[PDB]
Amino acid sequence: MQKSNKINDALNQHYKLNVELGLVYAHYAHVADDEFDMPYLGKFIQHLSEDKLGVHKEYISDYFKRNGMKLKTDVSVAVKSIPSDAKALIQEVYARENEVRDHVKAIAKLALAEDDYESFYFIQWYVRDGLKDLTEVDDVVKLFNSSNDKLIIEETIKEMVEKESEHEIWG
Amino acid sequence: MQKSNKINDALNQHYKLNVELGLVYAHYAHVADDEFDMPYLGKFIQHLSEDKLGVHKEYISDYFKRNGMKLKTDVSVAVKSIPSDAKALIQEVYARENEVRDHVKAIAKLALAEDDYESFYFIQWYVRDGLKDLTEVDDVVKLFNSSNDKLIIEETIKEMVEKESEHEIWG
Amino acid sequence: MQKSNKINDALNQHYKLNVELGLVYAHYAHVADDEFDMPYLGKFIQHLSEDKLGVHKEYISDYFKRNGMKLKTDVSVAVKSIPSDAKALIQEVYARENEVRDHVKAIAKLALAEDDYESFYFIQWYVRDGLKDLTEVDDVVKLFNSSNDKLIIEETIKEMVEKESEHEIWG
Amino acid sequence: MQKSNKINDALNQHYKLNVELGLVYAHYAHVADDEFDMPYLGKFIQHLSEDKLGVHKEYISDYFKRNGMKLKTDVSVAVKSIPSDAKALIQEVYARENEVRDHVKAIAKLALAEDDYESFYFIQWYVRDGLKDLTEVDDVVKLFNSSNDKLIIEETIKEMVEKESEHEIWG
Amino acid sequence: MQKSNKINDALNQHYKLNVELGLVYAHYAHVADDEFDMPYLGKFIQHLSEDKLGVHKEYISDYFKRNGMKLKTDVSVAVKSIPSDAKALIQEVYARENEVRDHVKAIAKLALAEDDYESFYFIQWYVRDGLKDLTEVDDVVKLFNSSNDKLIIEETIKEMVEKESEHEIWG
Amino acid sequence: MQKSNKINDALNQHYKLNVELGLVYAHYAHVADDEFDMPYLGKFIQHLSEDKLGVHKEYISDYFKRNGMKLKTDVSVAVKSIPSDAKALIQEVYARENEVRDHVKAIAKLALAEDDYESFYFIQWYVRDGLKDLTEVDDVVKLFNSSNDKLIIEETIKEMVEKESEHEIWG
Ligand SMILES: [Cl-]
Ligand SMILES: [Cl-]
Ligand SMILES: [Cl-]
Ligand SMILES: [Cl-]
Ligand SMILES: [Cl-]
Ligand SMILES: [Cl-]
Ligand SMILES: [Cl-]
Ligand SMILES: [Cl-]
Ligand SMILES: [Cl-]
Ligand SMILES: [Cl-]
Ligand SMILES: [Cl-]
Ligand SMILES: [Cl-]
Ligand SMILES: [Cl-]
Ligand SMILES: [Cl-]
Ligand SMILES: [Cl-]
Ligand SMILES: [Cl-]
Ligand SMILES: [Cl-]
Ligand SMILES: [Cl-]
Ligand SMILES: [Cl-]
Ligand SMILES: [Cl-]
Ligand SMILES: [Cl-]
Ligand SMILES: [Cl-]
Ligand SMILES: [Cl-]
Ligand SMILES: [Cl-]
Ligand SMILES: [Fe+3]
Ligand SMILES: [Fe+3]
Ligand SMILES: [Fe+3]
Ligand SMILES: [Fe+3]
Ligand SMILES: [Fe+3]
Ligand SMILES: [Fe+3]
Ligand SMILES: [Fe+3]
Ligand SMILES: [Fe+3]
Ligand SMILES: [Fe+3]
Ligand SMILES: [Fe+3]
Ligand SMILES: [Fe+3]
Ligand SMILES: [Fe+3]
Ligand SMILES: [Fe+3]
Ligand SMILES: [Fe+3]
Ligand SMILES: [Fe+3]
Ligand SMILES: [Fe+3]
Ligand SMILES: [Fe+3]
Ligand SMILES: [Fe+3]
Ligand SMILES: [Fe+3]
Ligand SMILES: [Fe+3]
Ligand SMILES: [Fe+3]
Ligand SMILES: [Fe+3]
Ligand SMILES: [Fe+3]
Ligand SMILES: [Fe+3]
Ligand SMILES: [Fe+3]
Ligand SMILES: [Fe+3]
Ligand SMILES: [Fe+3]
Ligand SMILES: [Fe+3]
Ligand SMILES: [Fe+3]
Ligand SMILES: [Fe+3]
Ligand SMILES: [Fe+3]
Ligand SMILES: [Fe+3]
Ligand SMILES: [Fe+3]
Ligand SMILES: [Fe+3]
Ligand SMILES: [Fe+3]
Ligand SMILES: [Fe+3]
Ligand SMILES: [Fe+3]
Ligand SMILES: [Fe+3]
Ligand SMILES: [Fe+3]
Ligand SMILES: [Fe+3]
Ligand SMILES: [Fe+3]
Ligand SMILES: [Fe+3]
Ligand SMILES: [Fe+3]
Ligand SMILES: [Fe+3]
Ligand SMILES: [Fe+3]
Ligand SMILES: [Fe+3]
Ligand SMILES: [Fe+3]
Ligand SMILES: [Fe+3]
Ligand SMILES: [Mg+2]
Ligand SMILES: [Mg+2]
Ligand SMILES: [Mg+2]
Ligand SMILES: [Mg+2]
Ligand SMILES: [Mg+2]
Ligand SMILES: [Mg+2]
Repeated sequence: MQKSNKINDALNQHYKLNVELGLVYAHYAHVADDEFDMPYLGKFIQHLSEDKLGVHKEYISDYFKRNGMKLKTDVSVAVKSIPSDAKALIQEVYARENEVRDHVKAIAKLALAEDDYESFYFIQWYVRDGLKDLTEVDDVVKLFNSSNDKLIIEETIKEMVEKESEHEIWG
Repeated sequence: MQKSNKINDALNQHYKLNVELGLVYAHYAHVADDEFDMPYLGKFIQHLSEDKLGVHKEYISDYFKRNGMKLKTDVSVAVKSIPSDAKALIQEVYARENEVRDHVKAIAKLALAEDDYESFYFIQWYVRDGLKDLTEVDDVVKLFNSSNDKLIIEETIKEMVEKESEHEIWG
Repeated sequence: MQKSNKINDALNQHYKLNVELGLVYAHYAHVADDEFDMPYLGKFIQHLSEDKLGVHKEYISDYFKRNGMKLKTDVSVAVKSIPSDAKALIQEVYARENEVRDHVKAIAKLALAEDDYESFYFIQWYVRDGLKDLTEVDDVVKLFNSSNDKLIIEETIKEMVEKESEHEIWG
Repeated sequence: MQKSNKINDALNQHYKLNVELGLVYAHYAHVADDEFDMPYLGKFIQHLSEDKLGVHKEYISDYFKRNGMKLKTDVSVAVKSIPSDAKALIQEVYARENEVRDHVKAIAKLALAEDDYESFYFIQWYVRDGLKDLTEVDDVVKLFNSSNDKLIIEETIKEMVEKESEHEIWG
Repeated sequence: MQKSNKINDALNQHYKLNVELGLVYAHYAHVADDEFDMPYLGKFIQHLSEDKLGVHKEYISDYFKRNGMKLKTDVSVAVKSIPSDAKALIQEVYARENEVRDHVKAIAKLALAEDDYESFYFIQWYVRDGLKDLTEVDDVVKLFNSSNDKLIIEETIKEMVEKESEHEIWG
Repeated sequence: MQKSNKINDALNQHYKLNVELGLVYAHYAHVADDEFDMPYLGKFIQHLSEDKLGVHKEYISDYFKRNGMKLKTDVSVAVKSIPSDAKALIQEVYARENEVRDHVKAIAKLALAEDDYESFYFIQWYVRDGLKDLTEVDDVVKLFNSSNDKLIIEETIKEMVEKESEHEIWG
């Protein structure tokens, strides 16, 4: 039952991605509120930031504890430009979440190629969450095409953030 | 992350199958009660009808919303003969549920061949449910071989329909 | 007390109409959400779909059980074009509900012509519901002429769908 | 939908392994308490014994009921030597749980090779549980390297056994 | 107060008998449900299986802890034929429980011959339980001579299994 | 009321320090559990990690929103060596917290030199917390000099982490 080095490498990279994404989202949350005057968009993006810096990274470190894989912490990220408006801000968040689905798909494929069924089981959470997170971000992108009034958009985001739930399949 | 057309095709076909099955089961439920004098068999088959026309089809339409796949509605079904008695009615329901397991297996195999891990995750619900639904139908088929008294069979179905649960694995 | 064949025919046709309408509405609900970015319009139309595929058809099958009429299941429906925008989507729903009132009126007239007072009683539910359903759809059509902001319309539909009631006359 | 004989064989073997493991663990639990004066270690190992002789074997027999596979009961186990001390006792439990992960991995691989997606679904429980059980045993092995005082180790095991929970992923 | 070797031998043999009986009953429970279509008979026999593999064996191991007797685990059992129908299945369970009473009687006689009054006290539980268990099995055997309808028998077993009790004498 | 650039610079640097510290502590928490077999030390260090990545950084971003200061995200941290044992791990945490007090003192001094009384008020939280956090870490360092038994130390940390409070002055 020796751990896969390739999976170890791919999951360390995914740990890194979730840390750096979380740090960028925290900046984007500040910017949505501070410069675009959209505090509820900020809260939406802040929750996603805390999601990436929270369970997304912690489940990997916990997995590594269980199977002998080695954790690496190697983090480099700088927010050097900002999208020009709130719509492009959330569209960028959408693009990054779409890349998450792509990275996660590669890990699922690699786990089967390695006959690492514990890792294929483990990554199912991330397969499900890749689509759930994208859907939630997509629900906010839509609003900027449905109204030209920032305060109307903000009121619709407020409900989304303040909604209490889980889809049977997508969580 | 472009959606698979083959999976899109297979899931549209499975949507269609669940609609048409649900419509046939609704007819069979009427017939069990009206012509075979087995109202609890009717209720059992009606619940299955509502299961197929409900979450079985709605989960597919919801999935399509999330990933860009296209929904098609193309439905053609006619109930042109009826099984001759209640035993053969439920045996036909059993045969159709067995085909469901077969169709679902093909989709699972196709998702792996396409490296579509979101679709392989999605279909696990249907893999589990294929066997759960078959088991529930099988539990009713058994009764017709265990007693020659319709009212005794009906009393045993009543309990089954009125039972409040979920197996850890099969749901 | 022999059952009317003409009423049997007209009610089988109305069963068919409610099945096929329900299937079209389920498609329209998907489209409202997925392509027009109006999830609450989708939920409104989904509820109507489940109404047609639910009590509207089940009351007919139950009636047939009581009086010897024969149920037929013969269903053919394909959604081959979509209205171009959300306003035209609900306007189409409105047009189909208006045809429902017309079909139901014919059955009421036929029941009196046949001196089938049980069927005239039975159809009163559908006479009342024809106008109630049209009124509910009409309440949504109005919104697209009252605002050019999709998110404002969506917020008004949300309240309608989330409202807890029954008019003394129209139910 | 004919059942796989190879999977049937592999799951009968896994049934056997869980029975025989459970019987050995019951002996080890007696020994931990009776000869090593570690009643809480005994209770920890007894719970694992009841886990193997309980759901681990019963889920297989239940699965076989659902799909036509044949159950075999063929059990041969004799506890002919005992590890020399409590540390080596739990280390042996650890080694056997590590072999469980290996046997379970083979079944997962075989289910995919057989395109037996119901069996691949079924075995996911055992894939998850292979790592959870190993982790729990590993948590006890650690204690013998962290203290040379048996009563201190016993107090830490007591808390573990008396703890009321489930990881989102590993259960 | 040196422990009796003969009693030690007889109680190790009785431990073995309860393990092997429990394993056979678990197979019989599967068969009652799976092949004879009698799930409540299966549950009845499963409870007996868990009774033998539970307190019946655990009380012996606990006794051995208290008095210096040595536990042996030496288990060999294979289910190589099945009774032909449900009636003969429970009749076989009855025959094995009757042998339990006989084995237990020998231990009681041996304890008095050895002036081992702690062991005579200990075995009183098994003397009482030998007759209680036989009575419970006998109550099920009776049903197959009282009705030729499997579903009627199943309904009577359901009540027995779902009954909440203890006789002042026989427990 | 123009914002101080020097304070803006010093608080951006302190934001960076709290991010990078939080990431290092998350690694140290993994290591305490995984390699040093001290899960409660791990939880202690994980809580500190979440403290630094949480309110410590978020209060700064919130302050910047209120006064026109500019947030910068520029993060570079790599965990390239690990302390050799648990005692040196917490001693390193202690050294880093001591540097926090030093950095915070510089900001307080700078705010007075700039007559930036809003920033002097703001930083009082960090002045208080610098000493509270150090005290909490110091309470754990002490344990490694008070016992040579890892499990005894772990039990004392457990209480600390599971304690429900606030000093009137130090919080
Ligand atoms: Cl840079
Ligand atoms: Cl903007
Ligand atoms: Cl994109
Ligand atoms: Cl690969
Ligand atoms: Cl036809
Ligand atoms: Cl019949
Ligand atoms: Cl079949
Ligand atoms: Cl394929
Ligand atoms: Cl067509
Ligand atoms: Cl539109
Ligand atoms: Cl019209
Ligand atoms: Cl007319
Ligand atoms: Cl041997
Ligand atoms: Cl020892
Ligand atoms: Cl090992
Ligand atoms: Cl294989
Ligand atoms: Cl043999
Ligand atoms: Cl039988
Ligand atoms: Cl006998
Ligand atoms: Cl004797
Ligand atoms: Cl470096
Ligand atoms: Cl250490
Ligand atoms: Cl220092
Ligand atoms: Cl200064
Ligand atoms: Fe604000
Ligand atoms: Fe969330
Ligand atoms: Fe723009
Ligand atoms: Fe997430
Ligand atoms: Fe509002
Ligand atoms: Fe409002
Ligand atoms: Fe509101
Ligand atoms: Fe509100
Ligand atoms: Fe009825
Ligand atoms: Fe159900
Ligand atoms: Fe027949
Ligand atoms: Fe189902
Ligand atoms: Fe009854
Ligand atoms: Fe009864
Ligand atoms: Fe009853
Ligand atoms: Fe009842
Ligand atoms: Fe939605
Ligand atoms: Fe309504
Ligand atoms: Fe238009
Ligand atoms: Fe209606
Ligand atoms: Fe409003
Ligand atoms: Fe509102
Ligand atoms: Fe409101
Ligand atoms: Fe409201
Ligand atoms: Fe004890
Ligand atoms: Fe457990
Ligand atoms: Fe040793
Ligand atoms: Fe387990
Ligand atoms: Fe202590
Ligand atoms: Fe204690
Ligand atoms: Fe305690
Ligand atoms: Fe306690
Ligand atoms: Fe069953
Ligand atoms: Fe009992
Ligand atoms: Fe016989
Ligand atoms: Fe007993
Ligand atoms: Fe009865
Ligand atoms: Fe009854
Ligand atoms: Fe009853
Ligand atoms: Fe009852
Ligand atoms: Fe742990
Ligand atoms: Fe704290
Ligand atoms: Fe040292
Ligand atoms: Fe702090
Ligand atoms: Fe304590
Ligand atoms: Fe203590
Ligand atoms: Fe305590
Ligand atoms: Fe305590
Ligand atoms: Mg392969
Ligand atoms: Mg491949
Ligand atoms: Mg007239
Ligand atoms: Mg293949
Ligand atoms: Mg004498
Ligand atoms: Mg001055």
